[PDB]
Amino acid sequence: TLSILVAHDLQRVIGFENQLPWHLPNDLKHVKKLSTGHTLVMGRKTFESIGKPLPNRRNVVLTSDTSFNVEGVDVIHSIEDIYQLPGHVFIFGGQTLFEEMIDKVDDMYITVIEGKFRGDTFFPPYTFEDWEVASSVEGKLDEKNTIPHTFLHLIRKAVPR
Ligand SMILES: NC(=O)c1ccc[n+]([C@@H]2O[C@H](COP(=O)([O-])OP(=O)(O)OC[C@H]3O[C@@H](n4cnc5c(N)ncnc54)[C@H](OP(=O)(O)O)[C@@H]3O)[C@@H](O)[C@H]2O)c1
Ligand SMILES: CCC[C@H]1c2ccccc2C=NN1C(=O)/C=C/c1cc(Cc2cnc(N)nc2N)cc(OC)c1OC
Repeated sequence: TLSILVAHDLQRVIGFENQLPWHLPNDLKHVKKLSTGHTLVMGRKTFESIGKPLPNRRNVVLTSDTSFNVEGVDVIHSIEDIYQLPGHVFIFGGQTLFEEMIDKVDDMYITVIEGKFRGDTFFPPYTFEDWEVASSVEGKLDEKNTIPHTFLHLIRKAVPR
């Protein structure tokens, strides 16, 4: 399976100055739960932002840098390399990867952050006309998680007739 994994706000902002614009621990727990034991594919900037590989799953970084070498990270140099990756693969970001992959993935795990943040990077537009809502679950609010948010699992609709 090839899936997108992303958090975007009401205007599809996903990032600002190479960081997530929001502080929302529950979404990172969501990410952890979904991707543990599987594979993350991310652009070089997204990797450098996180700073190191995330434990207990395969970290794959897409970059044109042939000198790129990071312990615990596997490197690829073209989109076509993604399709050779075994198992469940999650497109992890950032803007560039999402734009390149949104027309190619089976499904998307989207956390909608129900707010409006200042951003400099965005998820591509999409329409629910193309995507079935396999599930929609409101995130729980509390002390450490103060921004309303919704976990969507979207599956690409088949065009029939
Ligand atoms: N909210 C979310 O869910 C979420 C998801 C992840 C990241 N973010 C964010 O997204 C932002 C950054 O996105 P971004 O687009 O600027 O950077 P990015 O997608 O993370 O990575 C950019 C880079 O990946 C490369 N790359 C992409 N396609 C390639 C290809 N076909 N062949 C070879 N290399 C390729 C390049 O590396 P080289 O330049 O080294 O060649 C490139 O400059 C940040 O602000 C960050 O916080 C948010
Ligand atoms: C609960 C522990 C948190 C932790 C972790 C620890 C150990 C093992 C696995 C993981 C799983 N990922 N974890 C992270 O800190 C990742 C954070 C992160 C992520 C994303 C991507 C992302 C963000 N959000 C969404 N929905 N899609 C996404 N694709 C982007 C980031 O910066 C730009 C991140 O850094 C803040």
